[PDB]
Amino acid sequence: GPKFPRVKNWELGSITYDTLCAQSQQDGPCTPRRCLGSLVLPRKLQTRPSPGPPPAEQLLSQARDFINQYYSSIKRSGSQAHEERLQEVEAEVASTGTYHLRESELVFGAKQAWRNAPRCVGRIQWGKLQVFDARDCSSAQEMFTYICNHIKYATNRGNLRSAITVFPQRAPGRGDFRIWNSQLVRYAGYRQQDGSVRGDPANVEITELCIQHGWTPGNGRFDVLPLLLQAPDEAPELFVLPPELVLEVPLEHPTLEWFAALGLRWYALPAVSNMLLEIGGLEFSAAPFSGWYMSTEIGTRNLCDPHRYNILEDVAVCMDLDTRTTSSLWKDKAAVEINLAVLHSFQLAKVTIVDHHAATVSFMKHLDNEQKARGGCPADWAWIVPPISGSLTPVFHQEMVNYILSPAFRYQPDPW
Amino acid sequence: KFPRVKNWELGSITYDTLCAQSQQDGPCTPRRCLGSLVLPRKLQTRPSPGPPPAEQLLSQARDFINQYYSSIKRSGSQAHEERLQEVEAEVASTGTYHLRESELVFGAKQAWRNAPRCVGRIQWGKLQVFDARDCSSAQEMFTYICNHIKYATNRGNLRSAITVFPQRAPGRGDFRIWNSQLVRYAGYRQQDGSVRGDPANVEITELCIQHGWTPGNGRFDVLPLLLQAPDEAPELFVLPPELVLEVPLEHPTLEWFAALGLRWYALPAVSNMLLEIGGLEFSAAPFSGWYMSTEIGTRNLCDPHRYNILEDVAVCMDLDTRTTSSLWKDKAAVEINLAVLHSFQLAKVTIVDHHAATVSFMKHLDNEQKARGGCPADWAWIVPPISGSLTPVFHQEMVNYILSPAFRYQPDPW
Ligand code: HEM
Ligand code: HEM
Ligand SMILES: CN(C)C(=N)NCCC[C@H](N)C(=O)O
Ligand SMILES: CN(C)C(=N)NCCC[C@H](N)C(=O)O
Ligand SMILES: [Zn+2]
Repeated sequence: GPKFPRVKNWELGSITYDTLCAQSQQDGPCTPRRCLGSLVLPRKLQTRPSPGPPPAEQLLSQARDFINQYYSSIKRSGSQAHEERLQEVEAEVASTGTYHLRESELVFGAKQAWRNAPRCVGRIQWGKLQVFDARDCSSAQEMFTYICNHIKYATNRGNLRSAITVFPQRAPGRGDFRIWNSQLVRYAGYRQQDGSVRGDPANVEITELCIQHGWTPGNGRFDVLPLLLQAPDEAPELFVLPPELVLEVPLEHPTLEWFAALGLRWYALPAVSNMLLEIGGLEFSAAPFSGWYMSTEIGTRNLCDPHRYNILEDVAVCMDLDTRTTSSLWKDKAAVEINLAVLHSFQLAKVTIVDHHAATVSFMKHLDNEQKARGGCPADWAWIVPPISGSLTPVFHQEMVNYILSPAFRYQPDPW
Repeated sequence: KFPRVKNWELGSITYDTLCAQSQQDGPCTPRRCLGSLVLPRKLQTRPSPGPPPAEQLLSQARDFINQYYSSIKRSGSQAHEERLQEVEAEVASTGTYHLRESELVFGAKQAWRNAPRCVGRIQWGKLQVFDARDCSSAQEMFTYICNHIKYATNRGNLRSAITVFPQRAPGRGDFRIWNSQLVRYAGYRQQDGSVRGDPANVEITELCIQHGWTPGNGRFDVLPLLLQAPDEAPELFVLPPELVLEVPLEHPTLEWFAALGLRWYALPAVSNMLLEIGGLEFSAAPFSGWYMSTEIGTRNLCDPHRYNILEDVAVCMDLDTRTTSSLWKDKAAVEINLAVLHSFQLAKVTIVDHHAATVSFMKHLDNEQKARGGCPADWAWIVPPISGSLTPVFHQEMVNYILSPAFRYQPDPW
């Protein structure tokens, strides 16, 4: 039939064709010889640092393309405003080598970048995003206020609201605005004498960076790390977040009275801060965004992963399961109760969270919406399916096509 | 060129150089990845309008022969050079050639080894290859199939085996087993759009009745075989009940579980895939080993479009089916997978849980890293349907490609 990828849902037997991928202008890791689609960081979703400004011709084509998407989103394609804005963009690039976005253009691109994110299962909310323009920001101290305002608005005392704060874009012949941290709120990871790690092993390097930068450490599993904010050409400055600004949730179990005694907990606000936001060829090296958590990110990955908190065995012992044999499914049983504890704790603390069932069910609805809207939806299957109960969720049985659309959230090298 | 692969749990890194030997193409391109698709019309070995080009068959054959003589270390000897001569001579004159029993045995083991969607590949060298190329009727196929079943089953101590029927010929129809597996349960489409039995087997159950089978009305009725000899109508053959070992499901602690009447067969034997060795294609080559517990407890019994028992079990467990946040599905699922493992263990029938299986797969990836420089794996198929991150494969980046010999998908004969 049609010349586009055929996609099937094995649960419903329904078929769809992805015409949207034809719009992709950025290559992926795969080739007809082999699939590199399971790699987290292939050198195809990562934007290396441009020490030199992008070739004026390449920037122009990305700019022209973005503007067209903008005017198209407002239904004025081919209009005088459209042709004038295009003229104004190449004019800017002509004399300055770069250009700047209008306010409403930034809002559009940021929402599109999220909408374009293949690894996000929460894209059904893509239209509801608070874009805080912080392109005026000129100091590391100002970055702190902006971030503090972001956390305040986004947190909204448990009734979380999606938001992003965009700092000045990459300017040739000038340093980047970078947030050294991976997320705004992160737990410290202390490298012990015996080699082990107290806290979160994932955050070991940054913790050692904060220390080297004057931070006076603690010695707990759940210590919130300070921010390491960097303004153009200046070394990073350290800023400590006010405790009242960081909402956390103490984990307890609905029935297992002893779970509370484990002293486990997690922060309520997930805010990625190390990713690059690329819009029309313009790069925004510092542009933290946040929304809310899906229960499995905390209860399964953060808490149960071998290279993270690794609490599966401890909880199994407390549940008195045969941890000596795999066929007892002690890992499956503890993980279930751990995920249930996260849900219960967040629901009790009136903080926003969504479980993996509801989450994926809403993504399917997002998929139908997008099929009608753009004729497809770029999705990364491995990241869309939850880390537990995979086939129990509707997305498992949904084939998916993955490709890179712009605007987009890309990975970038560490500033150090 | 060579993909850098990484294990996020151990921080280890490896470079896959085995993918360079891939000659067959997948569905992916630089524009978009199609790796999550079960069967693109591409890889599929569909029928043809004549004899393959001799240039290609010859090169696919020479490569395979080179592979075989390399396996037995005689790479270069006279036996190698003469086997190549024999193949060149036969392809040139007949437009085809035939394999020796030893080579076929090597090929079948190398097909399994090359299977990207197989998690049990650590058992790859342990395979009983029954040569059935001297078969000329559906009736003979049946006898061969029963022999395979009785061997593989082995009173519960399952053994991996494969029966290879006559290859495909440019001048005639194919030898085919219409069923997707030798043992399957019937799916009868009831009046109200409903489905009694296994829904995934509705079409094949219908075909059996079209060809004169007297059906039942149980949720677990074993289907008869539809074996097809070249250019002939398929024939119906009912498997002897004593040959088909089935396991009644019960829970170690939940007494009411047994009362649900659930049960599952012991032998998982795929009969609809095509085995390709050195350019030759074997359209009927059923293979079997043993189940990984998730295949039955999660997929077969819990998939929405299968037996879909999730809710019923939850109700029996008296769980909160009102909200998704009570994780009732996850809870019911775990007990079902537990009942399966307990049942196959109680019945002295070979089974492997996903934790055990995936750990052995990690070991296998390692053996293969030193052996061939890599290992084709389909991450989506390797990672179990439940508790994915709880297993080591989840944290392992994988490279997927097509190596030959290979098990490929093929059209339905009807
Ligand atoms: C509103 C609720 C949202 C939910 C529940 C949600 C959920 C998720 C989940 C489960 C992941 C997987 C992360 C992992 O496994 O490590 C993810 C990834 C992602 N989300 Fe969303 N998301 C939401 C909001 C947002 C917002 C507001 C943005 C951007 C404006 C966004 C951008 C992304 C991106 C780019 C990724 C990919 C991260 C990566 O490549 O590592 N998400 N999201
Ligand atoms: C030793 C016991 C074995 C175990 C535990 C095992 C397990 C598995 C599992 C779990 C799958 C995925 C099935 C699915 O999701 O539907 C699979 C697929 C596969 N296995 Fe293995 N396997 C074993 C033996 C074999 C043998 C003996 C062969 C062939 C000689 C083989 C060839 C394959 C092939 C070709 C597939 C792909 C099937 C498809 O595409 O539908 N396996 N195996
Ligand atoms: C609102 N966003 C972006 C998210 N829900 N998740 C982003 C990654 C969070 C990470 N898995 C974590 O658990 O920290
Ligand atoms: C011995 N082989 C290859 C297997 N273990 N499985 C093949 C597929 C069986 C199917 N998932 C089923 O549930 O019947
Ligand atoms: Zn791919």
